Amino acid sequence: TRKTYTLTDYLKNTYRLKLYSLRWISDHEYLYKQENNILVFNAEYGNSSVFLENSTFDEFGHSINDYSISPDGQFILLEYNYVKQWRHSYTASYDIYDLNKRQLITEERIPNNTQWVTWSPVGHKLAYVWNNDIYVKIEPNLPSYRITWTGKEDIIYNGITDWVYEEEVFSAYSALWWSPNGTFLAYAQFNDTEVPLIEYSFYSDESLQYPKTVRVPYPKAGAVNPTVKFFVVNTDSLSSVTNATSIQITAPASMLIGDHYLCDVTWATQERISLQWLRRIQNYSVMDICDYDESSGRWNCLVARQHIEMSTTGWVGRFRPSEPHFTLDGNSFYKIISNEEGYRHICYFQIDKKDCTFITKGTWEVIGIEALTSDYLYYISNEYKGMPGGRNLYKIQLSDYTKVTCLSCELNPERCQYYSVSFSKEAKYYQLRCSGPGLPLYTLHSSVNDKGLRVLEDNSALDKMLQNVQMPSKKLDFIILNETKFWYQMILPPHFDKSKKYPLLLDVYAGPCSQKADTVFRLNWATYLASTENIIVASFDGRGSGYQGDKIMHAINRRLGTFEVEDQIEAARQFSKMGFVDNKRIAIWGWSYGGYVTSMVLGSGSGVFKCGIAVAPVSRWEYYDSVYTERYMGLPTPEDNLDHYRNSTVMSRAENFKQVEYLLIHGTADDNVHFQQSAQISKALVDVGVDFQAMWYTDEDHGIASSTAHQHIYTHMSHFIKQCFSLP
Amino acid sequence: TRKTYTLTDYLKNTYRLKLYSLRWISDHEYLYKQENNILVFNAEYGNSSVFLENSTFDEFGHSINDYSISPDGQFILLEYNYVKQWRHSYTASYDIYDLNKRQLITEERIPNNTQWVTWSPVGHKLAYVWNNDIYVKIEPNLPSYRITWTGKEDIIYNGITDWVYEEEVFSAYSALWWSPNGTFLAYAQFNDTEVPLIEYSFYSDESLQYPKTVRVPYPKAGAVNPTVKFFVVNTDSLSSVTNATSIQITAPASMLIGDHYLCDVTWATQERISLQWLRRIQNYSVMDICDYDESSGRWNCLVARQHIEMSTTGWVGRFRPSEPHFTLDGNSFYKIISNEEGYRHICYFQIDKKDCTFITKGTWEVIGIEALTSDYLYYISNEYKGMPGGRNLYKIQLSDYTKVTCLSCELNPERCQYYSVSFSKEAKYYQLRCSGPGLPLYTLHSSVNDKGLRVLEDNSALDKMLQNVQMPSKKLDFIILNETKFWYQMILPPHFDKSKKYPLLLDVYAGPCSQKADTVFRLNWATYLASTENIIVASFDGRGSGYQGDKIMHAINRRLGTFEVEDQIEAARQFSKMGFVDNKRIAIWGWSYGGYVTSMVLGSGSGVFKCGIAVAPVSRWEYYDSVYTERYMGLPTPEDNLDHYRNSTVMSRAENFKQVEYLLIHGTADDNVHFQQSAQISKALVDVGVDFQAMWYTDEDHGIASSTAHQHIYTHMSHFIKQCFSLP
Ligand SMILES: *[C@@H]1O[C@H](CO)[C@@H](O[C@@H]2O[C@H](CO)[C@@H](O)[C@H](O)[C@H]2NC(C)=O)[C@H](O)[C@H]1NC(C)=O
Ligand SMILES: *[C@@H]1O[C@H](CO)[C@@H](O[C@@H]2O[C@H](CO)[C@@H](O)[C@H](O)[C@H]2NC(C)=O)[C@H](O)[C@H]1NC(C)=O
Ligand SMILES: *[C@@H]1O[C@H](CO)[C@@H](O[C@@H]2O[C@H](CO)[C@@H](O)[C@H](O)[C@H]2NC(C)=O)[C@H](O)[C@H]1NC(C)=O
Ligand SMILES: *[C@@H]1O[C@H](CO)[C@@H](O[C@@H]2O[C@H](CO)[C@@H](O)[C@H](O)[C@H]2NC(C)=O)[C@H](O)[C@H]1NC(C)=O
Ligand SMILES: *[C@@H]1O[C@H](CO)[C@@H](O[C@@H]2O[C@H](CO)[C@@H](O)[C@H](O)[C@H]2NC(C)=O)[C@H](O)[C@H]1NC(C)=O
Ligand SMILES: *[C@@H]1O[C@H](CO)[C@@H](O[C@@H]2O[C@H](CO)[C@@H](O)[C@H](O)[C@H]2NC(C)=O)[C@H](O)[C@H]1NC(C)=O
Ligand SMILES: *[C@@H]1O[C@H](CO)[C@@H](O[C@@H]2O[C@H](CO)[C@@H](O)[C@H](O)[C@H]2NC(C)=O)[C@H](O)[C@H]1NC(C)=O
Ligand SMILES: *[C@@H]1O[C@H](CO)[C@@H](O[C@@H]2O[C@H](CO)[C@@H](O)[C@H](O)[C@H]2NC(C)=O)[C@H](O)[C@H]1NC(C)=O
Ligand SMILES: *[C@@H]1O[C@H](CO)[C@@H](O[C@@H]2O[C@H](CO)[C@@H](O)[C@H](O)[C@H]2NC(C)=O)[C@H](O)[C@H]1NC(C)=O
Ligand SMILES: *[C@H](N)[C@@H]1C[C@@H]2C[C@@H]2N1C(=O)[C@@H](N)[C@@]12C[C@@H]3C[C@@](O)(C[C@@](O)(C3)C1)C2
Ligand SMILES: *[C@H](N)[C@@H]1C[C@@H]2C[C@@H]2N1C(=O)[C@@H](N)[C@@]12C[C@@H]3C[C@@](O)(C[C@@](O)(C3)C1)C2
Ligand SMILES: *[C@@H]1O[C@H](CO)[C@@H](O)[C@H](O)[C@H]1NC(C)=O
Ligand SMILES: *[C@@H]1O[C@H](CO)[C@@H](O)[C@H](O)[C@H]1NC(C)=O
Ligand SMILES: *[C@@H]1O[C@H](CO)[C@@H](O)[C@H](O)[C@H]1NC(C)=O
Repeated sequence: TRKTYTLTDYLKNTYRLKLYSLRWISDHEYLYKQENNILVFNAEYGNSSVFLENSTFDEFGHSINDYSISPDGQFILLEYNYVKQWRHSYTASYDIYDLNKRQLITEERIPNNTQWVTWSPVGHKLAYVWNNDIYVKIEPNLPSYRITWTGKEDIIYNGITDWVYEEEVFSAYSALWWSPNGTFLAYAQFNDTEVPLIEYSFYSDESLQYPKTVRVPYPKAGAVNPTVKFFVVNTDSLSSVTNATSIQITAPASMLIGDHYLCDVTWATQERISLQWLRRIQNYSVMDICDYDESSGRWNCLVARQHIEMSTTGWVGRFRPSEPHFTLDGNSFYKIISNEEGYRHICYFQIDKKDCTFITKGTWEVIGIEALTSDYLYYISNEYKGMPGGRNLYKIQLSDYTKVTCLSCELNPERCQYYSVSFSKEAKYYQLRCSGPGLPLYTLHSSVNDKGLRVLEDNSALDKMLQNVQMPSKKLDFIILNETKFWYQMILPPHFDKSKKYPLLLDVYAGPCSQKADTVFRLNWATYLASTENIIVASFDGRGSGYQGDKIMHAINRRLGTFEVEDQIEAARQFSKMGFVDNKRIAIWGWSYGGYVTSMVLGSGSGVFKCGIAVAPVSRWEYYDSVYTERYMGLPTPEDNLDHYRNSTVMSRAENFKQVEYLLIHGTADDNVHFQQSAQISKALVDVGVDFQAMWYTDEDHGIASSTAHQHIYTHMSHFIKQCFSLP
Repeated sequence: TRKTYTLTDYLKNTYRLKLYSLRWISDHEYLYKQENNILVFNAEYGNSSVFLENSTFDEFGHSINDYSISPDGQFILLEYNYVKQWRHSYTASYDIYDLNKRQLITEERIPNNTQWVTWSPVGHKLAYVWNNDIYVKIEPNLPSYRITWTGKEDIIYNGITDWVYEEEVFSAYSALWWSPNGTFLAYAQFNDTEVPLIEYSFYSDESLQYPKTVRVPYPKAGAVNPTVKFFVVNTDSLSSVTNATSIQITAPASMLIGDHYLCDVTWATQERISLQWLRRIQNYSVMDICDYDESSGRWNCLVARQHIEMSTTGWVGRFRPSEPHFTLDGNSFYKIISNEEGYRHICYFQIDKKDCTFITKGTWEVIGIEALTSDYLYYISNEYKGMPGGRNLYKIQLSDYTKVTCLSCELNPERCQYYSVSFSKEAKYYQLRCSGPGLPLYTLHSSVNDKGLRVLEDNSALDKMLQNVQMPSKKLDFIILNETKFWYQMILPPHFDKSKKYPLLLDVYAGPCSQKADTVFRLNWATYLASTENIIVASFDGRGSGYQGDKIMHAINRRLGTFEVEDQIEAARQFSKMGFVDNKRIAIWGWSYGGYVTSMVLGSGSGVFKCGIAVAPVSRWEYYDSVYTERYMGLPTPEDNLDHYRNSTVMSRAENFKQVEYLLIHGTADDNVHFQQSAQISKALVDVGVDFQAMWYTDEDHGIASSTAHQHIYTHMSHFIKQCFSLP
């Protein structure tokens, strides 16, 4: 008999997806790690040599976390003693190894506890951040030049982000931007002097007698934000002057009038940089285009080259204003912007004309611009078959916009409906990554005629293993509400029979611009629930969801905790109408925004749901950070949106939890959604005499992702769902 | 058929015990609050007058928390704006009402946020502590004299205790001691400069955007302790123009050689004070007897008058060295000390003689000396019927030790086996307070011929109510281990039938010198479990337990988490073989030390217990405070007892929790047993893959005693026990 996909299968990673992670080092070659050996592959023919033997660093004395090779191929940066900070940030030690002379460098080493390091884009200059200040090495073995002196722990950040810029603005820790040939180093400086601190206990190993208090500058909604400045230094002057001058580029007057953010930095040429700025009220953004002036040594941004983007129905961009892609000469650029119908499409700008030309259109959206050549622009969209949850690679002829070719749509239509892409240095080659609905498939292509050169990884090994398992199926479809299609997916038990009635778990996220119905193949907890426990696991993308235009996405503007919550309840009613759901056994669960929505649904008094699980939920918008929260909610003041901030809390719905079984879970060291949020939910439930189940996870963060904690939480949740559904 | 005692009855206080709380104001009269009116009673005849009408302060404008009348009856201190701190400490505002004028005092008022206030023992002087400094008022409407100028929040404490002296040494916030006629004010000063802080989050009301971090100087085991100094000031020679001179009494040389504590302060005469000092290794203590020298102005403690008290088998005293009771002339004293066999009895000392004479003896213990006259010493003991869990009042004739009279034993032997007492100022009269096994009974007596004057409160109203309820019964008996009897009690369901098999819950505390098997009448959770759920609730006093001599009490010296744990298991094993216990349904629960023992038992692998609940448990002795932990454990150093500190943790037993159902509960704002302790238990269980149930209580402290939290925790625990025992 074929076994099912069990909880242990999921928790012990018995059935692993194979990857093919490569790193392009040129237009024709990439690096790849095969059994600890770093190999160089030739793209055209597929042959390889050993770049770095696995035995090279056997006597190093430290486990190597990662490597980074200089762009000129002369040096390799070895990263070790990795200590994670937030989602992207960490500290590490670094050694540099000379490849041409086969030697480690012991002279003038990068310090321990270095926060960030990057090679220049050409050659082998290094910039790094240490104790919140920027340093530059022209040569790996020579003394560093200090660039900034103002760095101060938790206060002034030079060339790295503070908590909120890392998580909500840049999705990155770095704040250093080398010019294309490495002459200039641009950087941001953040000042968190008056930003309040979130404080929480960290217990550590049992040996630690007194708990540590972690203290992090973190602006909650409406609080004092960090301020920002932007600078550019000429690194070629460093060896000639004792102290090189950092030249400030100031934000536009339209930004300086109040609170604002720096939201994009993009080099256009050797001597031209674009900066995007965003008002704290995030429906107005300004792009400056700034040129170096040789005679004055200053950077000037002509107003004739300033571009404004605003939104009358919501915020700017999906999560921020989109990034520009400059043509080689730097005199024009392409950018995804919302069109007059509210659909995100590629627009083409000359740097000194304010009106752009849309080069794509239709009732679907461009997801990202991936590459730009003299002849073609390459982009990912969900055009194909009008499925907003699919992703394909297209190219558009720059001399004739009517000529658009899909490069991935027909490669394997049944197996592959969701693609991402990685182009070589000048887009001569590309790797396609298919992630579903079948098993992941990695292929390599040449851009001249888009020929498929070879299959890199086809997951044949996993395919063989899964033959002996009763795997669930997946249905992706839509329901029509008020003349609008809303997409859903169901993970269906093996041998699914529509004449029978199944328990159902609604797996919710539902944050603005999110998508939970797609064509991606996943091996996760839902796979187990469907395969082993015969539970249907459903998800629904309602109002506020992404990739379907602004009419849908902006529906929850200034009104979080309303329509997107109502639409999950309605989805459950619609699934019941399909005839194969046991209406006595409907449950709901989610994590973060999904935890908030789960809790709001459970507190609604709808009577639809028997039970639910909230993991690390938001409970009150005033407890979450300014950049994310205010994007959708504006400010929590009587003059703006305080009334809605106050009636969209989980705590106000406490009395209605009397009608449901609730399990509330939170990691105690969650720096993102603070434990505070669940502590206030539990207190409110206690105050009204509602019984519920709880679990804290000591020292876990938002991911609850340590190997043991991951296994424990899914085990605890599994018992709860099974009890709720009367399943042995 | 009649109702049972329900969970709601317990939680809503449906059946209330009546009290009779009086305060003696002389040898002949006492005060008593009846219907908010304060009445004065004549002891001899029982007639009364209204002292203060309940309407006097109708226009006061504040809710009055408490009152304190001056010893001369001329003033009343009114306490309001009460804000709780720790177990005993709080701050408050104070007004003073002048009874001669019938007016509130409007000048030179006691400051807001006052930490402690006390009248002199005679007359109407006041001493108070505000912002950690001591002040004295000679008359209530006159300006205060500032005694100390060194007070500093969290650092220097004058006349009040720090966290650990409050909880573990004096069981009080005050560290001020007036001489008998009010001439001198003695005080301690605590210095916490190098004591590390426990830090934990406090979430407050939902309106608070950022959690607050609470920081308390708290020495965990082996950490830097507070240091102490002792001073005496003459309040009769205070000046408006000169700062007050405090005279220091330094600790003896035998104490100064290392870390030590001040553990007792007792005035002997108007010009003689006794102090007891205790080494940090608490098996050695010294009493100094210090006389005022009217010509030098010093306090001199003659070496010839020092008294050493040491223990070879354990620590000194039950929880600290006992208080002396000085004779009229202050030249001799009576004190409870452990005799040669290890039983605590009254010893009679001359102040300048090394050897004392035991005036009581036997294999039972004196609980406390309650009053001393020239003729008689009055004491409470468990002599009667050799029952260590009973308490009676005795007097011994000081001129003839063969003449011992039990004053309470025969008053009402079926109803009353556990007494406490309150004597009038010079012991002309005493109130007896019986607390079981029947309903509490309060009576008044005269000392001259031990006449029973009147019944003050007999709880006949509650008796009438309980006749309509199926109440449980209580069995008190013993089992014999190694020729030693160990006492247990069982709360037995109504209509108990020994041919039937009942589930059993073992209610455990089992801390050193504790007693859980006694003759006290209680209305509590156990009452409900037995009455309504038909569960037997048993408790057992094994090794380490109190009031039965040092052989038993000192058995766990340097070895907490050994014999007292093993003895609970052995007890339950014996119970499980009794023909009326279902061996498949035995549970265990406890709070604090009881949570520790519950957890240690559940991690023992004994297999005896199906499930258990630990509330606010200790998990590792290095996490608890120095004064308590080291008394039993010594220091956590390789040279002392580190190995046993490391072997006695809950965390080390995590693997054994695989075969039990465990529920772990802790208040997040517990300043006593820190949330840290349970956070470490949960992390250990997660690390070995053990599933368990958890509940945190936001902003609750060690008591989990807010109205709503109290109701919630017992509701949660009730569901858990009922599910464990398969009860509907
Ligand atoms: C990073 O830290 C390591 C380990 O502390 C440093 O290596 C040595 O550490 C030992 C003590 O363990 C000391 O004797 C020296 O300070 C170090 N000696 C040498 C030869 O390195 C190391 O120095 C640190 N790295 C940098 C770049 O400062
Ligand atoms: C970062 O911002 C702070 C202001 O929030 C600046 O620090 C000072 O702030 C104090 C009080 O907030 C003022 O008295 C000063 O005028 C500010 N300036 C200085 C020089 O102390 C601070 O200067 C900023 N730091 C940097 C590096 O820009
Ligand atoms: C990197 O780019 C910079 C900026 O364009 C180049 O430096 C300039 O070169 C031009 C012409 O070669 C000179 O007129 C200027 O004096 C230079 N300006 C500055 C600020 O340096 C530089 O040539 C490039 N570097 C390399 C290695 O090609
Ligand atoms: C950006 O959003 C703000 C806040 O909604 C808009 O502010 C206007 O001013 C106040 C509220 O701040 C109201 O009296 C107006 O009705 C708001 N206008 C609206 C809601 O349309 C501001 O108009 C927005 N900017 C853009 C370009 O749409
Ligand atoms: C209890 O009763 C006695 C009277 O028997 C009270 O003593 C009397 O007090 C009143 C006024 O205070 C005087 O007029 C009498 O002269 C007193 N008589 C005696 C014999 O002393 C006593 O005050 C009462 N006590 C209380 C508390 O009400
Ligand atoms: C205790 O605090 C109260 C309130 O702050 C003080 O109240 C006084 O009366 C009003 C408000 O009730 C204030 O405007 C005055 O400043 C206060 N002063 C006086 C002289 O009454 C009160 O005084 C404080 N008590 C003490 C003893 O400091
Ligand atoms: C309270 O205790 C501290 C010691 O913990 C005393 O302060 C000094 O402590 C430092 C080390 O922390 C030593 O260098 C000094 O010798 C100590 N005292 C002096 C006077 O130098 C502090 O003085 C004490 N305060 C009081 C009021 O007793
Ligand atoms: C309270 O006790 C004190 C201390 O014994 C008494 O004051 C002493 O007694 C006499 C007063 O006549 C003097 O010789 C001493 O100088 C006093 N000592 C001090 C330290 O002041 C006082 O008399 C007692 N009070 C009463 C009312 O008897
Ligand atoms: C009080 O207890 C301490 C420690 O338990 C005893 O100290 C002795 O001396 C040193 C210092 O710790 C140790 O090496 C010895 O082993 C201790 N002797 C023992 C445990 O017998 C001290 O003896 C005890 N005091 C009394 C009166 O028994
Ligand atoms: C939960 N995911 C958390 C609470 C609310 C929704 C916001 N949360 C975040 O962590 C945000 N920092 C991000 C920001 C973007 C968009 C997200 O939907 C997903 C994310 O990875 C990137 C994290 C919410
Ligand atoms: C729990 N009860 C806690 C942990 C360990 C046993 C000690 N605990 C205390 O709170 C102590 N501070 C006290 C000290 C004495 C004796 C006790 O048994 C009871 C108490 O009220 C007085 C508190 C333990
Ligand atoms: C691949 O093969 C070509 C010859 O066919 C050779 O020139 C090249 O060096 C090889 N590349 C690698 C990375 O082995
Ligand atoms: C370098 O110059 C900057 C800007 O004037 C100044 O703040 C800093 O102190 C200087 N550093 C040194 C070492 O002179
Ligand atoms: C009393 O002592 C304090 C603190 O040293 C000082 O500020 C004050 O002036 C002193 N008063 C007199 C009268 O000396």
